[PDB]
Amino acid sequence: MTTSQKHRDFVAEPMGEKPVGSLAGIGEVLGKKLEERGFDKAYVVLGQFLVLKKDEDLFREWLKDTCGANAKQSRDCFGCLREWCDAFL
Amino acid sequence: TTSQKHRDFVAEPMGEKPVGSLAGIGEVLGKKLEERGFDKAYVVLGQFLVLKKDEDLFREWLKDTCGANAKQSRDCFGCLREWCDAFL
Repeated sequence: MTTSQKHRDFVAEPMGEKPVGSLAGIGEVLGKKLEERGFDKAYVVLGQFLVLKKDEDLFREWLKDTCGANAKQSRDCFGCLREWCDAFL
Repeated sequence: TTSQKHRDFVAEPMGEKPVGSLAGIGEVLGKKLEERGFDKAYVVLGQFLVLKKDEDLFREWLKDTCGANAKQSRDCFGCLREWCDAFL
């Protein structure tokens, strides 16, 4: 396993009301910027992932534009949502 | 109360179900949704979630997007709300 333990913890269970910082790749800096833009719970970011039809490029660009995520942070966030959806959606 | 279409939707993960599997989304509404990019139920779930599950704003969005009447939007909201309570 090459994912983080934080990715593994997120994809292991339904997300419920978990905050946005529970997503892999979303540290405190990115999480605050997301919260300032209304994306305060992980499920709101899932919503954007789903509205973008789970498209990696669109989602990772959206994350970049919205909170300034770098390539690794956006890859990690995407992969965490992608694997959560494969498990639970 | 609820339709069997609702109960069937809320009973299981939606996976790749088409948008027409959502309660209230019939053939006419589904066509309009697909034309606008909402071809699978999970894309409408996405909009529901981006709107923070807000009933008024989601039902208004659905009316504006595909022409859903009050009953159709009520049925579609309720099926997404109950699905989220079970699986999200």
